[PDB]
Amino acid sequence: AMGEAPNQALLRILKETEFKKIKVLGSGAFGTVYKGLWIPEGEKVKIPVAIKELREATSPKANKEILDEAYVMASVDNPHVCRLLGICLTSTVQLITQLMPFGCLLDYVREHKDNIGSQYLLNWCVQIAKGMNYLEDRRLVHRDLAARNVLVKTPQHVKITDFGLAKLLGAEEKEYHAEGGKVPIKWMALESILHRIYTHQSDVWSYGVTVWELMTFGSKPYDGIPASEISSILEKGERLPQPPICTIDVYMIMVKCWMIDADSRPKFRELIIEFSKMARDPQRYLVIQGDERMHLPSPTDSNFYRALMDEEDMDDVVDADEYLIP
Ligand SMILES: C[C@@H](Nc1ncnc2ccc(-c3cnc(Cl)c(NS(C)(=O)=O)c3)cc12)c1ccccc1
Ligand SMILES: [Cl-]
Repeated sequence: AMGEAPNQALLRILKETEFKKIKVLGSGAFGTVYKGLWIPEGEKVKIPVAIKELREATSPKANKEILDEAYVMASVDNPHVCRLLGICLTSTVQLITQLMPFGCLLDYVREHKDNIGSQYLLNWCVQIAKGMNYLEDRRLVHRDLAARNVLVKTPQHVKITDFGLAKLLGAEEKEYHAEGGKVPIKWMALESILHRIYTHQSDVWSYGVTVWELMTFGSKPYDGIPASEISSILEKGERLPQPPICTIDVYMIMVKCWMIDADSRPKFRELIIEFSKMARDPQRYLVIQGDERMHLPSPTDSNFYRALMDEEDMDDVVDADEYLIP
């Protein structure tokens, strides 16, 4: 190739009849997300899936956007990023992915804030940095990293999702340059707000905000502040406050993610190293009341699988990460 390398990802087209036990997880204006089982024909496996569709097929912009999302999700393969299993070409286009049964990490940290210890928080920071370093290696800028877009496979294992705003940087390209559209201002780097510049280092800013969401057990960044004021606040040099549990070691890493010079911010590879060091002595880096005694569900637990799956299905249930095709 003269430009970037050829994208040889396989897009699997999935028959509607391979999907069973469809139940709504959530809805909005644009569309609906369901849980279900995918039973590829004659394989003897049942795969828990999330299924996303648009409500209607009457917005060229929306149809193009969901197929752009499918293109990005089909093109990724890393343990800390969610991959597309395939698409179903019903009246609506439907995107199919591995079910993450504990939901998004934002709601998880809110719902379980009294049972989340320092080891879980630092390990999640490592895992998100690994996922984002992989996306950087693939020249993807995510543009919507937030705790709402990190999903929980198990309490021990999280993955980045929601590639609806993601963009591929060309071979020698350094910055994406957008125009218009809905934007999550409270996670954006200042250069993204001012000048629509997006880079891996603008995702590092959003990672800093994501870590702040986790460390405050899912607090809203800049709560009560209107979106239109955020650029002015940031230009004055204001930033999100130090979370109560954070040592200066942890908070300084967040503050470095929010520096004006994007190239002075940490790289994702460095964030992996620093959070990994801290995860080896987590109580030196986060101060949580009662931390020593805390525990969360593990795949070893009796009703771990039974909580999700019906017992009628469980003999042939396979997690999609173990369902591998050539
Ligand atoms: C975007 C992404 N979403 C998922 N991918 C995988 N597993 C999911 C599992 C659950 C959920 C989930 C969805 N809505 C709500 Cl309201 C909740 N509730 S909670 C627990 O409070 O967060 C969980 C989403 C999932 C996807 C990409 C492509 C296709 C299909 C879904
Ligand atoms: Cl919220």
